[PDB]
Amino acid sequence: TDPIMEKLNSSIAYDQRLSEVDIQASIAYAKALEKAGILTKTELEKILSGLEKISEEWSKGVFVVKQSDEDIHTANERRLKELIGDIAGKLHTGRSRNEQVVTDLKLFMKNSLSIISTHLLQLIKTLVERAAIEIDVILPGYTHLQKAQPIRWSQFLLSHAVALTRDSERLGEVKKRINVLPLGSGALAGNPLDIDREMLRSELEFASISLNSMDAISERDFVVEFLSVATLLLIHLSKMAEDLIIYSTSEFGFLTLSDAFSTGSSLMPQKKNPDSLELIRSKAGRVFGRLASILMVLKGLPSTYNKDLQEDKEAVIDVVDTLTAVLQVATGVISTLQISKENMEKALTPEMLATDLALYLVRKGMPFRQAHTASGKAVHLAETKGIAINNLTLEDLKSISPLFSSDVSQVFNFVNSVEQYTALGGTAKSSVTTQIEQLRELMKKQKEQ
Amino acid sequence: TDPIMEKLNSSIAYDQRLSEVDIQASIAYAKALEKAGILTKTELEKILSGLEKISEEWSKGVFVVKQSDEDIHTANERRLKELIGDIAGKLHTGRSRNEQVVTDLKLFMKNSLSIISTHLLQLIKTLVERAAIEIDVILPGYTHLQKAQPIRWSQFLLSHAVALTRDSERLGEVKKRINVLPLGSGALAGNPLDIDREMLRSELEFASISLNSMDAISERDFVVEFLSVATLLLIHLSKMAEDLIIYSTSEFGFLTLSDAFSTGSSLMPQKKNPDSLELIRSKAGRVFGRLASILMVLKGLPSTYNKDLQEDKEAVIDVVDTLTAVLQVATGVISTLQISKENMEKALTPEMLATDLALYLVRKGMPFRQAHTASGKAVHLAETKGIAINNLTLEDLKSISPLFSSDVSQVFNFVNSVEQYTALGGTAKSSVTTQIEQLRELMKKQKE
Amino acid sequence: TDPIMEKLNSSIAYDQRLSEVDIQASIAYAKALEKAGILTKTELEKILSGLEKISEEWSKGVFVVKQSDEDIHTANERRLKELIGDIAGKLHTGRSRNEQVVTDLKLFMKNSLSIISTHLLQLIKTLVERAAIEIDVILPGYTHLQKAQPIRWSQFLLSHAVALTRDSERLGEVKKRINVLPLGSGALAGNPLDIDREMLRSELEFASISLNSMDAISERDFVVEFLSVATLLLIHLSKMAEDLIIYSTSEFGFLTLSDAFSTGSSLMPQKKNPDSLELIRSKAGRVFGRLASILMVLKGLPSTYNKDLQEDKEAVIDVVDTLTAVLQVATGVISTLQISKENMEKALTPEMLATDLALYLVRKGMPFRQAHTASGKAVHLAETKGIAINNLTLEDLKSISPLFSSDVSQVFNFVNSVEQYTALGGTAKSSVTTQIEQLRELMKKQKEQA
Amino acid sequence: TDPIMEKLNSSIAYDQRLSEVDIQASIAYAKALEKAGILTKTELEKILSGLEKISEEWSKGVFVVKQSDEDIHTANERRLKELIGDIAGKLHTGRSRNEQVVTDLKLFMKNSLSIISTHLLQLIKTLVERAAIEIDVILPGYTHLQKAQPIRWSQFLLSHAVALTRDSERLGEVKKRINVLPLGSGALAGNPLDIDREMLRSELEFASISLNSMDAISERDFVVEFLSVATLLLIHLSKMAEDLIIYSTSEFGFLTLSDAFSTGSSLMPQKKNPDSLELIRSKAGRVFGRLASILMVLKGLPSTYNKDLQEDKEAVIDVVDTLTAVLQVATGVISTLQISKENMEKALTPEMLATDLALYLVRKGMPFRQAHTASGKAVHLAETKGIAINNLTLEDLKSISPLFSSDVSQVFNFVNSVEQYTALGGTAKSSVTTQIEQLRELMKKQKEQA
Repeated sequence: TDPIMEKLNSSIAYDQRLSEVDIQASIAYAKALEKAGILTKTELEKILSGLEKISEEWSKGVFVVKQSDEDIHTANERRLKELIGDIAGKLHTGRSRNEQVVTDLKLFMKNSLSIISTHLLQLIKTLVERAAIEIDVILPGYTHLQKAQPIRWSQFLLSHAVALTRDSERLGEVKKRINVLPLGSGALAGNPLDIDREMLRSELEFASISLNSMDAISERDFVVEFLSVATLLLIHLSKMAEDLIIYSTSEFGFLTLSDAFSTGSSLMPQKKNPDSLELIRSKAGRVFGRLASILMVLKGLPSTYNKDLQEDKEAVIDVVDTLTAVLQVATGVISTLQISKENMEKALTPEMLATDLALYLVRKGMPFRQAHTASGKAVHLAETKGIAINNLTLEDLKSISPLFSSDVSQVFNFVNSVEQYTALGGTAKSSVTTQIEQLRELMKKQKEQ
Repeated sequence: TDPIMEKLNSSIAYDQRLSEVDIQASIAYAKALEKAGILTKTELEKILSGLEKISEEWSKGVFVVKQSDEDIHTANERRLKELIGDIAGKLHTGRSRNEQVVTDLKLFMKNSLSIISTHLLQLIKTLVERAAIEIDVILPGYTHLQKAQPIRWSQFLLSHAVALTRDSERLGEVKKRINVLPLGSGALAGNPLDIDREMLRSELEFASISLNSMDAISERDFVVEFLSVATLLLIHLSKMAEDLIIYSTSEFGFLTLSDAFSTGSSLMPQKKNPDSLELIRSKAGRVFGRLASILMVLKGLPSTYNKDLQEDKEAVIDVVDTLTAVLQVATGVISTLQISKENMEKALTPEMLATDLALYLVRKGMPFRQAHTASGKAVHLAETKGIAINNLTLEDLKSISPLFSSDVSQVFNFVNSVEQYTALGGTAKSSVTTQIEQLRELMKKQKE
Repeated sequence: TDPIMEKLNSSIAYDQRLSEVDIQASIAYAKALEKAGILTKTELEKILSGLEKISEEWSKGVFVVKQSDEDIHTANERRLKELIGDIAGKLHTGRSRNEQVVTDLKLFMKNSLSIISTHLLQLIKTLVERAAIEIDVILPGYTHLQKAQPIRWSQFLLSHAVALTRDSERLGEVKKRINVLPLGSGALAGNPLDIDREMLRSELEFASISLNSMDAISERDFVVEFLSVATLLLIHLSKMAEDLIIYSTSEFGFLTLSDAFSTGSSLMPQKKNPDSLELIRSKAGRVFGRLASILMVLKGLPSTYNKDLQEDKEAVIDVVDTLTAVLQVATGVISTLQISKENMEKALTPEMLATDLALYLVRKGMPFRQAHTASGKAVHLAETKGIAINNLTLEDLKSISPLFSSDVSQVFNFVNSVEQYTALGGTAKSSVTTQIEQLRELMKKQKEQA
Repeated sequence: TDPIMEKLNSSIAYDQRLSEVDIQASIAYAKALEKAGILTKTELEKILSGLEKISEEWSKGVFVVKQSDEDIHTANERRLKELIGDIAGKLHTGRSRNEQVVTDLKLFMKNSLSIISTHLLQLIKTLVERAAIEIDVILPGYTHLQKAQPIRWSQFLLSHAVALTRDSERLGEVKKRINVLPLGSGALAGNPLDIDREMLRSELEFASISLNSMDAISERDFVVEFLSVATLLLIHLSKMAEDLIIYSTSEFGFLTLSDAFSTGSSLMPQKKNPDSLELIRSKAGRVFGRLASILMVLKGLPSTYNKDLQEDKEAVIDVVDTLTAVLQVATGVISTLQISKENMEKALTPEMLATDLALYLVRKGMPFRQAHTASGKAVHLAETKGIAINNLTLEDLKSISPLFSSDVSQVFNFVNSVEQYTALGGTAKSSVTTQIEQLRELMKKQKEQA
């Protein structure tokens, strides 16, 4: 075998991450082998101690990888032999590297998803709490990055929490299909020794066992969807990244990141660069990249097993480490950023109540198109008089429409503006509180696993 | 008001597919506007009566679009106004285009999804049913596209059916997040007229209402999911298309497609090209593209609404039609293709039973490594004698290991070979049957 | 054939766009069939008269399509027969639809790329000229979207002209490989009747001819790189859009779009939505998708021809009309946007000059590290006295380092600040003026590359 | 300061690959720094002495790292400070880490592209040379993965060589845009000390210098272009891998890969698994992933520098190494693979010559349709008499058309079949020879300018 080939085929570098799960998978298989009558009670005991010792070497970071080790599987097989003798060879009876690969990677994914869940929920929890505490703060709502209408700083935070919560539900859905045992599938036709797959299921703690050996070996649906969900979740973070970065400029001045999540120079001690947020926005590309790569690897592949499939491991490991890092950095930013209630308050302008003034007429029976026009004049009449809209005269307004009354003054209040949105999901205070309740009930259920 | 700029906004060319759903949403909103007092019982009467005729117009293909109509929403907005007068204007009270866009698309998707589902369950049923009938057939199981071990053709068909079964599951899931009402979100802060969203929910038949107005106007998670599940579905089909394409070459000769799904020529009557399978294989790329575009569109956009979001429509609509066509074509190919039991069988060689020769010794007590060596020495010994290992003499095998008894003959039998895989999920007959039962029960939980 | 399968093959809707180039290809081939002996001069004349007739029917827009037409190559094949009958059949002698497809597509791309370049050079021109006019405007330069060292507005404008100019170079390069004649490759083994390929080349005006029939028929490199370069170009525009969109926010107040390329309402008539720029940003995704699809279509496909290759047509045309419209709208926006020198100036602040203050000590000999510390103490003490750095005293300054002189008073001036960058590529006026000459030249050469 | 945050910056793990080039970028800025006046001739010698030492510690594996060094630059600076003292600091005068990263990346790409280019040409030479030697082998060419008509093995090999040739040309175009110096751009406004950029260019050996500092700092075109080109190249390989994998099946039995590039078991000695081709085909996705990723990263970014740009380094290094191995593995696969002339020949059938039998009539003046129809009858007749068309009798064929003459017996010969395609690009032997010479010529050109 050519050197440049075996190097390109090598995977020991990164798949060492599967060392622990590889062992657990062999332990279970050994146990079931004993039940099948392939191993004796004695041999099994020799294989477990051996395997467990190998487990310790890795955990202690003392395992010795050698030149020959093509992958983590061979590595672990070599060690067991060195440690217990040719007896270790009986372990591979009926087994196939083909099924180890998917078994280990799924085991690794289950464990990984457990951690990603934790951090993902902590991020959501962090956004919801902040929304609860700052429920009074109001600032501009944007469209086309232009000021549209007032909204509660909380409605903004909750819109992100809501999106991230759908991400938590999707992750949960992926987890169920990853939680299905492929071991006992052989090279492609099944285990040839009537292995007790049910027993294998509960040793590894999988929810159920794979239905078809050919599919179980050649499918990488779990990788694709984990990657797809990972990507959409990063898309949500990239969106939030964009928001905070813009809000964190000096032009906007709505908030300032904490020292731990920013960079700056002594020459401009007040300037803070949102490195953390930019780092996170970029990971969306990194993750999408991995998703696209695997979608391309699977397309057109004949059945059953093909070497092309080996590309999954690295992609899955990178994305796992990417999410873990990114979620935690996100939690921190949101937790420690400093808002300027004063600046957000100043961003609220009279111009932004032209919409509200139109609605005021609508409530008094005036038709949509006419009220709109009416407010249109008030806004124009204000330009002429060279004054802000809230300082026009009741006498001025009345020249526009008889329907304006002393009670029109309330329109020019921002709290009144937001409180207009009581309908479920709106930005009114009750609606913000309703959302914080809904999201907490949601997280209690999603975590009840 | 710039000529080319206008060209880019025009969507009316493709979004007329939302004509009926747009009308239904306006109908639901009007009703709620009456309940809020924005419209009088009378006004409502006249608004629906109009909306209804706009619907009937579209359904009957009679609706007539004008050069000024820049998109389906504007078209119905203009048609209603010229059918009932200035009164039409009150219909837009407190309502935002930002919310019509998502409401209509979610309705369109919900509907298309039922249709997709029916076509998908049909494909699955065709594979399962065929696996049931051709269960006795046996052919090579491949790895690296080299003959690995003997498998049942049914196991091959069910592996694909199982994969599509997961596709059906994901679809249902996407469906639940799509079946949520976004109406009453305003342009971003919500409905300013305390609209009854529960009423709108019931009228339109959604399962629940969107939780946050900002999130509801700006997210296209529902699109990305649909495109992702769709791409994976197509990936599965691109895999099946490849197997059948290779299996239908004259070299392999396992099957032949019907004339309905193949092309040929008069100079070579027996030659059949599987372009139905080729079209299908290529659509995996098409669908993948739409997925990549929307992702790219969403990345980095700030809250809340941004013109960029308008790209979703065309992508969703294409993928929906592509899926509907591809599935039906898939089903036909599967049920009318003709397999050659003879050729699939002549393809099984004794060289594939060397693995079985070793298991034989393993079942007789020998540990794996030595069994593999023994089987290997027998394989080698045969090359030496220039014959097939199934033609070795018992004396020849005992020459390699006393463990070999006269019964070893039972090894060189392809039925006995596949019948070793009884463990759940294997290719053994009992196990294939079990898969068929399990799949029938899933198809049933799927319909529900 | 199955009904749904027929819908899957129907490409007539979008491929009519190749009607003209298809007819040009037939004419070429036809004439080459005469020279080959397969046709008589008489026959050629009767076929050309028919083809020419069809051409007009498309150009006049009066061609009637039948529900029988699955694709453009069929519509013409039939229509020619309706016109001249049986003699039309000889035109397809030795020809393969597999070669009609790429030939027609390469012709359409050539014609198209010629249109696209026109618009691209025009966009680049716009930026460059406007750059010269507004060469005096100065505003903040950003990194991390936070203010760094001030720069000239023109420098900004030119950064986009330069990137766009590389896009133009890449298109020129794609144009070359596209401009290779595939006609005469047959189904996959080449033309069997020894047709004069070079003659077809001349007639069709291709630079050269394809080297391998199998490669010619099965490759789609020309589609891939075309979508590739377009995608990069859109990336550049998506970046420029992000810039202008943000610069157009009332929060920044640096510029405003004309009404022709914006949106707004009567309630807030003083506000403008950057619709144009947002559409364009979104189109980067659209184009990228088309790129992704063809890449997936082609991966792992076997030699030589497969129906899969049919997915190229639509993608190409879509990307062509997107580029064509996006560039035009992009030129309009840049052309009509109104800036605010008043605000771009204000955004310029004293804190942005601490760097210059430190450089100042470098010019006077002090090493970088020590000078960095020096400037540090300076902006720090300016804080203590609660005053802007520019107002410290020569003594306050002298207390930090004896090296401070009274000339440091020039340090607190923006124009001087930008004028520090005289090295090629920098924002200094002469460096900017130089770039404007270079761009004009590059555009000259590219313009004269067609 | 946050720990997780710091693991996301630690690029040392992979950017060490810029160690040597980073040092060269500095050795060049120092020398330029001296000319500017910032350094003394004695200082320069001192600084260069350090760098020139640091360069060795890496090129010998001794450069000890530190869990304080986030990136390769910080690592290289640290070791310079330790080697020469506070004088090192001056090396950073006016220099911005923003320009160091682009400078280092392009230099690393210029070097890598040159190595890659060598392997690419080796692959191409391996296919063109083998095509010459095995130019007589004839096998069926496929469309829709079905048999269409005889072709020369060499016509197949050359088609892949031709596609790879265009990759070679694209890579060459990309190298010219990467060979442009961005050093001297500062943080975004340019170098503030009038550094001599021409001196830098010459020292580092670039062809020209960047035109605009803002662009030079923020553009990642060179990463995108390289990724695009590398993806098309891999697609080409994914297609070659598919053909060879399929041709290596026992079903086709056309060729066999060597053990060095295959896998198998003692249980089935003859079975050989094309792992080499499979690994290669899969990389098409991996490399494409990198391209998708960077395109998303740049899309929508505002000017100028943004931390996001930091995702370029790893993608580039990964594709460089992926391209390097894949190309060598391919060359080894083609060169050491064994073909089966016998089986390639047994695959050629008479049914495949009906087409030729039709062209036989055409060349004698019969119109296509009539000739095609006529060939159809010969085929049906053969079914009738239950024999192959080469067995039909002259009297038999006459009964179909009086145009058939005894010389028609020469239609039924496979060498004769391929020989019909003499038109430039076709599968005839003279064409295959012209192609080989044309390719040998191209490689020459593309090799000289590399």
